[PDB]
Amino acid sequence: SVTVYAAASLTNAINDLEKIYEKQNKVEVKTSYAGSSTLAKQIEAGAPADIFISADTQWMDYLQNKKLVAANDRINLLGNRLVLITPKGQSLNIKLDKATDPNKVFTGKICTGDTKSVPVGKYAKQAFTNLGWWNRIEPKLVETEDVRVALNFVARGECQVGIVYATDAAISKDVKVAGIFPENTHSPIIYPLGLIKKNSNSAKFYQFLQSNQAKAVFKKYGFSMLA
Ligand code: MOO
Repeated sequence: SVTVYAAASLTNAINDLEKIYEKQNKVEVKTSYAGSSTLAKQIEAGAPADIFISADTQWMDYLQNKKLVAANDRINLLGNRLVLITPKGQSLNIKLDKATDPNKVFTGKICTGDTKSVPVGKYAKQAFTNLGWWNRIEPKLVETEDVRVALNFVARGECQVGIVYATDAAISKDVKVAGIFPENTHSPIIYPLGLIKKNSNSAKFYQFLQSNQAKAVFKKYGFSMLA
């Protein structure tokens, strides 16, 4: 058996790859999805994850500083982009530029991950700060513990705007993209892949996630493959 803990934005891609791997090997693949913060803290407390995939560098560094992953047992696997979303049927087009006034374009709540801890929220806070929007954005926030909880709040029309990854917008027919954050507003969205337990089965799955077969699945869902 191999246990994989993965950022919630990876739910669909990793589910697809788990089914492929189980058809190709006599191995059971157990998956757990949540915010990268929650998952890293659980591993620190002893959760038996063999493999961890974070939605940012920071939560993998968090484990490395605790000696739970070695520098040579992690690789930058995927990239993403940050987007604004709206419920389908309440479409908007908003330019993520300092010239835009967030008090004019955001007239309800803004749903995203917790800006202190969840990767999507940390990237969002970087962008708001870069744009000079933070003190006008913060009073509007509804914060969740992973990006998919935020996606669902917007999909159900419970929040007028959300901030999710491009791949999250693509997976939900119930939300539309209202704007794409320029890359220079935040740190690059990078997913490090980490081998936490070093054994035969875990090493094989860690290599499989880097394989040509896995590339096709990640690209299908809209992730970029990192060089
Ligand atoms: O760790 Mo996430 O994929 O930003 O919820």
